[PDB]
Amino acid sequence: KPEDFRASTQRPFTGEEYLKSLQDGREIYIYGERVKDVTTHPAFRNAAASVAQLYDALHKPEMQDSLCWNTDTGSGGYTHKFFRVAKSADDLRQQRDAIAEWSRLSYGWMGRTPDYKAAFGCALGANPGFYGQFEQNARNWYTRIQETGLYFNHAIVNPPIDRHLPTDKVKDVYIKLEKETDAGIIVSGAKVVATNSALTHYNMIGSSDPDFALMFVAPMDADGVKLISRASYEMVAGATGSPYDYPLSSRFDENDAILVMDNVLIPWENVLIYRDFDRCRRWTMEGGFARMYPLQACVRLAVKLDFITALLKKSLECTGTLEFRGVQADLGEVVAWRNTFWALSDSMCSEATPWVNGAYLPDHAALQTYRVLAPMAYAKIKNIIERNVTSGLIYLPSSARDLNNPQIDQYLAKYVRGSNGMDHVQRIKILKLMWDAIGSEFGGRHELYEINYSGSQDEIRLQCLRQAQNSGNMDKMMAMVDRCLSEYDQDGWTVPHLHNNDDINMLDKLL
Amino acid sequence: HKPEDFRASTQRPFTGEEYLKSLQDGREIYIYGERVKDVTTHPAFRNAAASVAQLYDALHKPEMQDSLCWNTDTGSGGYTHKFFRVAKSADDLRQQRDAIAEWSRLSYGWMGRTPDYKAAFGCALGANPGFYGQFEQNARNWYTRIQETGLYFNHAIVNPPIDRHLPTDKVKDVYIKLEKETDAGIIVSGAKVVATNSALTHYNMIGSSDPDFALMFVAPMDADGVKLISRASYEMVAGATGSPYDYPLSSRFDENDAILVMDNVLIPWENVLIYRDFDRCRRWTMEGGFARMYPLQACVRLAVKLDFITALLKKSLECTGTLEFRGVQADLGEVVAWRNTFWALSDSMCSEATPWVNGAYLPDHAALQTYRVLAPMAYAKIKNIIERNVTSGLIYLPSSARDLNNPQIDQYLAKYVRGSNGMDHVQRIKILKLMWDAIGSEFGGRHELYEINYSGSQDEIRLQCLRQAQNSGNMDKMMAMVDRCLSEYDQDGWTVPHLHNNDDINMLDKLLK
Ligand SMILES: Nc1ncnc2c1ncn2[C@@H]1O[C@H](COP(=O)(O)O)[C@@H](O)[C@H]1O
Ligand SMILES: Nc1ncnc2c1ncn2[C@@H]1O[C@H](COP(=O)(O)O)[C@@H](O)[C@H]1O
Repeated sequence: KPEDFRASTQRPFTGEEYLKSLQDGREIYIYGERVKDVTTHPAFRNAAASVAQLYDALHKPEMQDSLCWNTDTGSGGYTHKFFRVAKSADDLRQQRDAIAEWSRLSYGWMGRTPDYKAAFGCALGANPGFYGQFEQNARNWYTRIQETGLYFNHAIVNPPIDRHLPTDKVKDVYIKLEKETDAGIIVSGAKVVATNSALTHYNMIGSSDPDFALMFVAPMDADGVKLISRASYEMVAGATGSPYDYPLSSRFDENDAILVMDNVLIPWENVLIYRDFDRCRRWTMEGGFARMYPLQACVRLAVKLDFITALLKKSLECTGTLEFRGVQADLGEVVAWRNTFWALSDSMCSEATPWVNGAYLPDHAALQTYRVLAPMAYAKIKNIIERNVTSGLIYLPSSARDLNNPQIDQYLAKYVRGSNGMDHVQRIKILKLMWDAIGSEFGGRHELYEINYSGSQDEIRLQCLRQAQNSGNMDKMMAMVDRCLSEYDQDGWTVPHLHNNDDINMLDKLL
Repeated sequence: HKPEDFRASTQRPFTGEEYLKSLQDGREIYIYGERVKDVTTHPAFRNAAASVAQLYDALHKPEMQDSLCWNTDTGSGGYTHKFFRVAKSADDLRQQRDAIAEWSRLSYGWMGRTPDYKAAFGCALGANPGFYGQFEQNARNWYTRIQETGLYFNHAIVNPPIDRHLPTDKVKDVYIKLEKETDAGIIVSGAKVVATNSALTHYNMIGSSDPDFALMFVAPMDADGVKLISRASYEMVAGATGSPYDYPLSSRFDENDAILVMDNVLIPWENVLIYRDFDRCRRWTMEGGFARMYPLQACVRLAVKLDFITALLKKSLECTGTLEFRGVQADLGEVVAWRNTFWALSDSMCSEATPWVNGAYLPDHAALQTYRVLAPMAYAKIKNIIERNVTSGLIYLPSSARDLNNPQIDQYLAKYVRGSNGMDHVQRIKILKLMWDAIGSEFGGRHELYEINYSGSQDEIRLQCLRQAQNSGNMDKMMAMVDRCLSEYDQDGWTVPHLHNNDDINMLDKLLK
C-alpha cells in the first residue's frame, strides 16, 4: 500500500510521493507527546525532506546513468543500482558508485538511508532458498523493495535485562511470539536503536524456547507498533538555533528511537524465519546481508570523510594555521584515513566472489577491516580537528541574530575576520559547520554512532579474527610459519642451501 | 666482467648458482675493520646471499613459473620475473602483485630489498625513456638488460650528515659530485648512507646551485673506488654465538645497511641518466615513475610479513595457552585487520591503476601514499600487541639449543617449559624464539626501525599524502562538496526550497524579549 502512492509502478517513489506515503498515522512519541505527521512535525520534517531528495534524484535524467539500473523483475521499470542483485565485481563497483552519489546528497551524514537495507532486499532475492517454507516471501519482498524503493530499517538491539527480577517477567521484554493465527503471528517486545525508523515504511526484526527465534517484517503504521523517540537535534536547532548556526543538525538528524511492539499482527507474507534457532543462528554467515551492507556503510563513511577532510582544510584556511608544517602533516593524516576507506571499498568490489544463483558478494576481509578501522580513524580525526582548530571553535557568536543586529555585527566584522582575506560571515559560517560536525549534540551522537555501531571494539575484532579463520586465510598464514619452522631444528638447518654455523660458532672456545 | 655473462643462457635470468658466482668479483666491502674477501663465503653475508639465490632458483621451477614469470617484451624469446617487465593494464599490475608476493614468501616477508624492488626502476626507465633527453638510449638499454637478466639493483639515496660548524667548503665535498668529465665517462666522489643489502647486489643507482651535484647514474659494485662500510652483522653474531634454532631469521635474512663510498669512481657515459641538470633531478620523483611504482612491491612485501607475524602471534599464544581469552583474541583480531589493510591497499593500487605513457600503467597513487602513512603506525601497534600478549613467554627462554642437547639441563626444560597445548618444550621454545627474533633481537629492533622510518619522517609521509590529494584534484573535489553544503543556507535561512524555514518554530523572541 505505501508504494500505491506512486503515480507509476515502473519507478520508485518520487520525493513528494515518499512524503505522502508517510502520512499514515504511525504511532510516534517525542517529548511526551504523540507526533501527528512526521512530514510536518518540527522534530522530523527536514530529515524527511532530506530523504525525499534522495528519491527525487533517481528521476533526474543526468543522474540516472550513475544511480539507476533497469529492474530484473520484468516490470520495464528502473531502480537504484544497489536495490538489484549484483552478478559481477563490476556490478558491485557500479553499486559502490551509486551509493556514493546518494551519500553525497547528505554530505555523508545520513547513515541509515534507504540503500542501507537495499542490501537486505538483495540478500532475500539472491538466496531465497535459505528460508525453506518462506522462500516465496523472500522473493516477493525482493521484488517489492527493488521496484518501489521501499525504505526499510533494521531494529536489532535487544532491551536490557534486570537480572534481579524473577526469570518470571523477563521474557516479556524480548521480541516474542504471543500467538499463531491463520491471519499471521502476533508479537510483542522491543528493539532499541531504530535509527531513523520514524521515516521508514517497514522495519526488519530479528534475534531455548523457539518462540524467540523469529525474523519478520513489520510496517511502521501497523497497530501496536510504536516509536519512543530520543531528543531531536533537528527540533532543538529549529527552536533555539538556525540553519546558519546548526547546518547539519537542522536537516540530517536520524532519530535513534526505541521500537515497541505491543500486540502486533504480522501477516504470514511478512514472516521470514519462524521458531527456527538453526536458521536464525546461520543467517549472519549464510543470509548474505551481513556480507553485503558494509559496502554501503564503508562508502557512506568515506563520503563523510571526504566532507570532513575538506572542511578541516577550510577551517584551517580561515584561522591561518594551514601553512604550518605540523598542521599540514595532521591534515595529511586525515587524508590518509579518508583514502583508506575508499581503498577498502575498491577491494570489496575487485575481489568480489561468486555466491549463489549468480550473485556476487564483496570481499569479506575488507568488510571486517572497515569495521575495525572506522572507530579508530573517526576518533583520531576528531581529535586532530579539535587540537588544530583550537579557539576557532569556542567563541563563535551565539547566533545569526548577532550578525543581523548591526550593534553587535559592527564588532564581529572587525574582530572575527577570516585570516585569508575572508569576511566574518563566511569565517563564522565555516567554523559553525565544523562545530556542528563534531561538537554539537548531533556531532557527539555521530561520534558515538561511528565508534559503536557494528558493535563493541572487542567484538568487531573477534569477528575479524573469525573471518580470517573461517575463510582459511589463517591456516594459509600458519602454513607459511610451519614451513619456516620446518627448515631448521635444534641441530641446525634441515635444508641444504644454507651454511651450518659449526665452522664459525665460538661458544666452545668461550666456555 | 658483465655479471649476467655468468648465465649459461641469455633467455632467462640467473639461476641461484649463477648469481652467487656473479658476486665473486672483488667488490670492496669492509666490516669489523676488515676487508671482505668473498660475500658468498664470508660469515656476515653467506646465508643472506644463499637466501637471495633461492629467489633466482624459483624462477626456473616449472610449478612456479605461472605465478612468477612472463615472457620478456624485448623479442629475445626469454622469460623474466613479471615485475621486471612494464605493466600495460590493471590486470598486469595484479599479476605483478602476485609474483612479488610469491617471491616475498620465500623470506617470509623479512627481506625488503630483494631484486624485485628495483625492478621497478628498470620498468620506469623502459616506460618513460624520453624523460632523460640525451640519455634516453641509456634508459632503454638499462631496461632491456635489467629485464632479461634479473640484475640485482639497489638505490643508495640518503645524503651524508653535514657539520654546520665547518667552512662552506669541506661540507661541499661530501655529497656525490662530479669530479671530472672525460671522454670515457665521469669521475665522481661522495657517499650515500643506507645502502641496504648492497653487499649482495650488482649495481646501485645513485641520485639526488652548482650543477656538479645534480646527477643520477648507475655504478657496479665491483667498480674501483666503490666501497661498502658495513654495519654490525646479525647473521655473523647469530652464527658465532647462537644457532639457527636460537636466531632463525637473523641467521639467514639479514640485509646489511651499509654506507656506500665512492672514491674517484669512473662512471661510463652509458651508465649516466641525468647529468648536471637540476630541472630533471627535481622533476624525477613525480615524473620518472619509480616513486609511483616501487610502493606496490613494498606494500606487498609488508603484507606478506604481516601474514607471517599474524600466524606466528597465534602460534605463540597457543604455546602460552592464552589464545582462548577474549581480550587476547581481540588483540589478535586487530593484528589480522592491519594485515588485511595492506592486502586491500595493494588490491586498490592495481584495480584503480591509471594509463601513464607509452601504454604503461601506474598503480593508484592515493593507495601508495596511504600505505606509506599507515605502515609505521600499524607496525608499531602490532609489535606492542605482541609484547603485551606473549610477554613472559619471550623473556626467559633458555639461552641455546645447547641447553636442549645437554640432558643435565634438558631434563628440567622438558618438565618446566612445556607448551600449554600438549606441545613439547622443544617446539614451544622454538616458536617463541622465532617470535623473539622477529621483534626483540637486534635484527628485530632494526626491522622495527626500518618499517617505521624509511619512506621518510612521519611529517614528510603525511605531507606527501596531502600533496597527492591536492595535485591530483582530489582535495578540490572534496572541497566542491563542502562549498555546495555552504551554498545551501546563509545568515537568513535556507537558500534551497525543499527545507522548512524555522521562523514558525523559532522560540528565541519569546525567550528574550
Ligand atoms: N561476553 C562478554 N564478555 C566480556 N565482555 C563483554 C561481553 N559482552 C560485552 N562485553 C563488553 O561490554 C562492553 C559493552 O558491550 P556491548 O554491550 O556489546 O556494546 C564492551 O566493553 C564489551 O567488550
Ligand atoms: N625541514 C624540516 N623542518 C622541520 N622538521 C624537519 C625538517 N626536516 C626533517 N625534520 C624532522 O627531523 C626529524 C628527522 O627527519 P629525517 O632526517 O628526514 O629522518 C623528523 O622528526 C622530521 O620531522
